[PDB]
Amino acid sequence: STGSATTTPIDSLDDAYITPVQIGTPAQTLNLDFDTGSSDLWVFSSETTASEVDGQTIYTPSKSTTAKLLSGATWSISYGDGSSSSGDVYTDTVSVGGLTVTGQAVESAKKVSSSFTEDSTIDGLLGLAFSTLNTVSPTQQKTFFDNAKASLDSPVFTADLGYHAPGTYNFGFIDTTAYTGSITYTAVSTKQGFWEWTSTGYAVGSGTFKSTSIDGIADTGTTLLYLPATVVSAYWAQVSGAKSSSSVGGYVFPCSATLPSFTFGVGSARIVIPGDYIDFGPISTGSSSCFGGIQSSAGIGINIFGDVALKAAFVVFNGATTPTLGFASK
Ligand SMILES: NC(=O)c1cc2ccccc2[nH]1
Repeated sequence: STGSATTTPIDSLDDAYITPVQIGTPAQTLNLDFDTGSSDLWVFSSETTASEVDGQTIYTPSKSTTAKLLSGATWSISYGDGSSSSGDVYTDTVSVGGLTVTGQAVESAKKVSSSFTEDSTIDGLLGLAFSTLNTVSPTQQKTFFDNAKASLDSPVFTADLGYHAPGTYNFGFIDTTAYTGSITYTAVSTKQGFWEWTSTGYAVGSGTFKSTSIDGIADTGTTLLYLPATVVSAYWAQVSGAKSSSSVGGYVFPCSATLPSFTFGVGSARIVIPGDYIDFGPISTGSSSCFGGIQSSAGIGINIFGDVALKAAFVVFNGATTPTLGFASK
């Protein structure tokens, strides 16, 4: 089997991407944030504290003839941005772009933190990291990809995120029309539960490439690119007037600037992020200070190849017995 679904930016900045997902019988369609940096599929629901729902579409398990309470199971997750959610668990039928999993753990939120409530466009998350990070207790649950894998034509999914435009998540096949050149594959460590790999270096604009190992994670659920402070300083030094602001929480730059590109290495191959992809707009409405899309990872403990980096590439998440990651230009 295969599946193919369009993913759409939630706003004009590409802060996140939503993909329609069918849950239950008859189908209830929710728009989920596919997150290769976590491993829980959770949704706003009829059980969510009413004051914490503000415009989201909810899953109502009592209206699904295939929903079953997973007795005794609870979940609770806290994300790197400080947001969180928790609740109980049902199993139900879940379909993405024509690909159907029966018996998928659907984690129903009883509580969500303010940032989820305040984002009316995201009805939940669909985790695509390794199932060892799933938070369901006392019996850990598998991701949608792990449950589908045996049925797929090939044990892979691909992320093709758009810049200010829709893109695609495919499951079970590699669309050879969706990228240019060849796909360069690179080793993955699953030891932390993430799609963790080592970039071979970077360049700023037309500058020379610096060969240096940068260990980080491919994370569709993080907006920006988070890299070591040395690398980030070298980038922003090429932008007149750019500075790190503790009050804002990162590097800012004059909105009048033209940003240089940023290149990262994948083996001997190179992925070029155009400068415009690094502009996240005014820090507050009407400001002439703009927020940068490349930020330091120094306070995080890990480097994160988020959407800023991933949307410059066609990315293969290869879930073979020995997982790997593939990157192609597009
Ligand atoms: N137990 C947790 O709060 C938790 C698990 C996890 C996995 C990926 C990303 C964030 C996460 N938070």
